[PDB]
Amino acid sequence: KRSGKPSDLPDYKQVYLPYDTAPTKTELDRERRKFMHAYSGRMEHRKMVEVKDVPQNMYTYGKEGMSIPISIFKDQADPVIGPEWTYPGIFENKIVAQHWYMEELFDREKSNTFESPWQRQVLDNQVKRRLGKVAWRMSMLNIKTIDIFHKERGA
RNA sequence: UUUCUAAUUUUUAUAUAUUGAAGUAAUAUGUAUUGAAUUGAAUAUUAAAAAUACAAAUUUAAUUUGUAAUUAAUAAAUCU
Repeated sequence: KRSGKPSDLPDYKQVYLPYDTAPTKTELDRERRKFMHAYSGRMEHRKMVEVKDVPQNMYTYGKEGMSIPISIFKDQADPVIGPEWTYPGIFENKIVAQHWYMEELFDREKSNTFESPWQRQVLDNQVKRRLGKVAWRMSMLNIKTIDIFHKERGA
């Protein structure tokens, strides 16, 4: 949809650097050279793919002291980013937040070997959805008969 | 088929229902993203992201409303 999209896109205004030792040019494109790829899909169906619009320097990118242009209010500029351990659960989310195939999660539960104590919570919220996709799948059939893939598909 | 008689095979065989479950509630990533004149779970394709359960629909040019909310309903017990 067109509405609900930003028209003016402010640019990353670096507030203060996160380091005293300049990351010399030589290594910049030596580590960014590693980021132009990012995995996708988490199982045997692991798919290392490409990322368009790669930023140029990631020592400075987001780790600290850069601004993000979600400028909303009148007196609130592009907020600065505090260091990592200043945000709650970040290196804990790194374990939890990701595309989780249930194939990859139920072997972790039936072996009770969770990398994280919240993957027990990203599991329920994932099954509690798929049950809802059924309790809605059926509270509709109490109206009519809805038949999957019975209408034409494609062009 | 010698004749009188006796006899164990008979134009008599079992057939699918109880229940138009229709009240019980404002919302909140979210009108996701893309493709789209437009699309908000219900154009088209795309489908394993989430969290504080309800994306294979009806509906509308779009939405909101509004229908709907995974349940008691044991023919089996042969009938001779």
